[PDB]
Amino acid sequence: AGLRKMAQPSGFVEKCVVRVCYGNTVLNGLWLGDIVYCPRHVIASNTTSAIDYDHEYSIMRLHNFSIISGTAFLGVVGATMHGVTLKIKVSQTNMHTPRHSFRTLKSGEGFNILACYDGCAQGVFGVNMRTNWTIRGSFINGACGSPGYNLKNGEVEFVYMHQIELGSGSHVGSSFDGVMYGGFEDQPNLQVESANQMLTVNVVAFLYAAILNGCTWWLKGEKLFVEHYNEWAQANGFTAMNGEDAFSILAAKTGVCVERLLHAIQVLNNGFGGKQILGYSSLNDEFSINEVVKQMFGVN
Repeated sequence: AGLRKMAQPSGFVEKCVVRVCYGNTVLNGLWLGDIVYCPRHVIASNTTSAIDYDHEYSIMRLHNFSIISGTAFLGVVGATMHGVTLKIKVSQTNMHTPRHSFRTLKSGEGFNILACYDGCAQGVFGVNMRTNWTIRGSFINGACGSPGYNLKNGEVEFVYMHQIELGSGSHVGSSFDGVMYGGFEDQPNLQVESANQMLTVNVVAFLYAAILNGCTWWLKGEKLFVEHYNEWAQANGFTAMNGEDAFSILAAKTGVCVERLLHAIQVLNNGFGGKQILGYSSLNDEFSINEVVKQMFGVN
């Protein structure tokens, strides 16, 4: 068919989403077994000055919690703090808990976001975790606690929980063990990300997706060896190519080796001149190899 941005279905995840309210503050939580995971900033009194969390945890009173799943109240019995999250123990067990694990995402791994507002899923979209540990999502007030996930091996991988928006518009979450991606803080001060780098690996995959489809006009026969691609990349806003081997796509539509795409990349970085490629007007780093092999070969 073609290449289109896509999410994996959200139904195994929607059932896990709850409204966590603490005094004035409202946000989302993720209820697995007898634990509701949520951002620890729910319990801060004033999100306007430096927040002392050890002190904030110390004056927490649990009766201020109200946690709702659908129409049902969950009875809080315990809560502990782990990095930038809160594990709230409740008496109810979520009987819709899917088979699942927790993984920490690496630079350039794709995932899904289920954007939630009053404890209810409102939208879902694929994003990549960027080189500077942020995503370009689309959230407004109350998105916090929204979960990122993957479906793989008949289980649900939890990887992202939404935490903050930076001055830039870029978004940052933490993993379910409480580590913020990129070491960012859950504080209301200005934090500035390292600059974004285009992921070479995905622009490659994308060119191959292009070759697998009918799109070749941009495809010359001149090569550009890896180490000279990297030299150029470290100075034009691209990741180093270091994974040459991850292609058997090199062999499917063979003729095309990795080093002709790394050249195509050089030339194309500076404009498509009104031509297009799979319907895009400039290099695109939003599809990983996995993502490309899934839509071309139904891989999965």
